[PDB]
Amino acid sequence: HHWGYGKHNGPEHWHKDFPIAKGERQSPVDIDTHTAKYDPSLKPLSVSYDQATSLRILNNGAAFNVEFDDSQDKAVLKGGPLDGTYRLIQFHFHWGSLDGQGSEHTVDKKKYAAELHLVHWNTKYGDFGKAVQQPDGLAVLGIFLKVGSAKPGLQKVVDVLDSIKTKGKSADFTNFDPRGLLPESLDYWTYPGSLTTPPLLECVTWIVLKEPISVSSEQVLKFRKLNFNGEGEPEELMVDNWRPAQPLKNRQIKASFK
Ligand SMILES: [Hg+2]
Ligand SMILES: [Zn+2]
Repeated sequence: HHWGYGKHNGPEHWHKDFPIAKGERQSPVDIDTHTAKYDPSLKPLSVSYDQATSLRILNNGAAFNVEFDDSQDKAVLKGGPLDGTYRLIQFHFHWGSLDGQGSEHTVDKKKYAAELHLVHWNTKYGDFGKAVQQPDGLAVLGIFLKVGSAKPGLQKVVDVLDSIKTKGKSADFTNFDPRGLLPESLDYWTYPGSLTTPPLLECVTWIVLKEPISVSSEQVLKFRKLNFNGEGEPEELMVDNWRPAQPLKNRQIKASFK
């Protein structure tokens, strides 16, 4: 009886196995744009993904992850509210059963159809495992998805989902360029938070982009065909794999723009 997104093992139940769920810096949160503080000292984000090397795509029962080779500084994030270099290890999405919900973070209570999370770890800690033991060990770049025009750069991902329909399945996924998933502007909001799935560790510096990317109804529909279940068990569609907004507590959201 492990964690999930169902009525008996959903987000409201996570605190029993992961007490940190009721912690001081949990994510996601609602971004109140009028209370966010413009910080002139925040430097522009530096995204260097030209040398990225994707390796595999897999269904882990909660979402699907596209993993990258992080043995060298091939795809890194620098600048912004960050000190040092952060290496990209994987990206995944959270989505809903309908176009009106799916994102984890909200903007003035508005929910988007999905949210993309590019996960990076601080290279000064040597590896991901060590990074998750530090308060500044991870940096997650969050991008909202709205339904409208199709995103060409996302198609290669949607076309392989059929091969990893059930939990545990994985497939080679090389030469995928994540630059095709980025919006025009890099304006962002940032705040200290946590991973949005167990273990819910509080080691994340969140960088949420203000500009969402558009994807087509057909593309998001393919996400909804995945299964939470594995093997040959009762089919349970992988939808609404998002966590509700958490208390901001003693935290301030900063904006790179005004
Ligand atoms: Hg941590
Ligand atoms: Zn996530």
